[PDB]
Amino acid sequence: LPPGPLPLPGLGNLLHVDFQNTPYCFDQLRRRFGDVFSLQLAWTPVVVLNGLAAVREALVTHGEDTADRPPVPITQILGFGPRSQGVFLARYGPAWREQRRFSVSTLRNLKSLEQWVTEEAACLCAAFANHSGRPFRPNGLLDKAVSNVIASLTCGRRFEYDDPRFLRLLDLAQEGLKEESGFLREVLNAVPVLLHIPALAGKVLRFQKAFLTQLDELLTEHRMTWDPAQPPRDLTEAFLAEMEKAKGNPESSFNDENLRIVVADLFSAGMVTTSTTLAWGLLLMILHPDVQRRVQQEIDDVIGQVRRPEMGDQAHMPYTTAVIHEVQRFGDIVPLGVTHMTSRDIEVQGFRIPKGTTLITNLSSVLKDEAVWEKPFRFHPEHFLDAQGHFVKPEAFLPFSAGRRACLGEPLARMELFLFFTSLLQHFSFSVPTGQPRPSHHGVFAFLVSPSPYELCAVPR
Ligand code: HEM
Ligand SMILES: CSc1ccc2c(c1)N(CC[C@H]1CCCCN1C)c1ccccc1S2
Ligand code: NA
Repeated sequence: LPPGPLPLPGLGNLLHVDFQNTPYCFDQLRRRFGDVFSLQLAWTPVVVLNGLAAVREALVTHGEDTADRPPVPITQILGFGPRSQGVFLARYGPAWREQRRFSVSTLRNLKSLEQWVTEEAACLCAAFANHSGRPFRPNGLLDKAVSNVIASLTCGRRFEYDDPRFLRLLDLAQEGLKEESGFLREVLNAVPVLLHIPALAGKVLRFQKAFLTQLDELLTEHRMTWDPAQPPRDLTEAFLAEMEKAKGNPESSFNDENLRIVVADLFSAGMVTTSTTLAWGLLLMILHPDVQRRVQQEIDDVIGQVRRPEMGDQAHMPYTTAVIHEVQRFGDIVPLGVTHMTSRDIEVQGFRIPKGTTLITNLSSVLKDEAVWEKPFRFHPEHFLDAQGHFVKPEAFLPFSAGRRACLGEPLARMELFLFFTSLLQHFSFSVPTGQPRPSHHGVFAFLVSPSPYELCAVPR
């Protein structure tokens, strides 16, 4: 029932959409066909969901029937199997629930973690300071800091900012991540041209393949040293202990094939999502020093200029919390979220969506819904503050989406964000370089929006 552009025969309408700037075209279609609209990519049926109401209805109200994930043809090059699907793209079932339940459970046992982020935050602060006067791109440093946190939890160790193996991981990660979006990936899935045609099959997802084999290196290295008599200190070990405990049946999702994919899912996700947000954070603090100052004093009032920040401070810091949430909302890191699929027929905003329809939850249309925020497209921290200035998180705040598939990294993310953000502003003040012009608000698109290239200088307080 949703209204869609007519699909030209053969390729469908995958021409009509620009996959190197997707969020734009989905907005340009939302203005003719309205809030809910549907497009055909070749055989595949799709129904883009825009605005809070339409999203919440599918993911929460009809959540039990939209938790599944649509199949990806091009995954074959990675070598995915029903046996090993990881978490991120695994189909709604026991294999997914096992790894999902294992993931969040294992992170919790691994206060202790709280201290570890601040430790890493130091090494970051230092790296920052070591360029006191000169302008520099903080994107790369943040990437390293955040990556060491998720590395600890999963690989048991942290890496030096100079380590070649480490920097190669980071690079492949960001490049692999771009691969997720584009023209070639979408059209490959649709038609069997990918198969038995090495020329394209090789080029697409290439970096991710290079990324995984650099992970397998780290894993086999890590596996070789795993001593069973020692309780797990990292997820890899914890997983290995499960592979031992569950050697009984080959049906279990705990296997060598899954280990690399699961660890990849968590390791990669922690690496870029938080780090990009922190890049947006610093940016919005140099283009809005007025907001930067207010936070900076609040820090001094509660935390102080001398002791490292602790999660227990967030409670007593309404502005810093509202800014961060605003940074995420405005940042709009993951515009179209992650593709969903209907397990059965459902109804959204009147229209009726048939089973097997790929769903695209446009979180941007929610994070910036006109009927919710007072100043949607402007950086307005007061979107999370009431009359007496107490923090309040609105429903429409869904940077982590919602439903059974909602981000299982939110707790970690929340922890990482607040601790890194405050630790930075506490010991530093960030301004645009004197000579340099105003850096753009707008963000480049590579599946996830990132702050357009910019520089800043960091000076102690
Ligand atoms: C600012 C930080 C982050 C943002 C904005 C974010 C956002 C998202 C979004 C939009 C989804 C899709 C939800 C859906 O399918 O409806 C998702 C899923 C997921 N995220 Fe994140 N995430 C962040 C951090 C993390 C971290 C730190 C981890 C792991 C350490 C992580 C791991 C995952 C996993 C495994 C899934 C898939 C879960 C499933 O499919 O059941 N994320 N996240
Ligand atoms: C919120 S959607 C999101 C957010 C951050 C990342 C990614 C997706 N992925 C996908 C995970 C991928 C990892 C390999 C095994 C199969 N799985 C699905 C990614 C892909 C490639 C490089 C970096 C990353 S980090
Ligand atoms: Na993929």
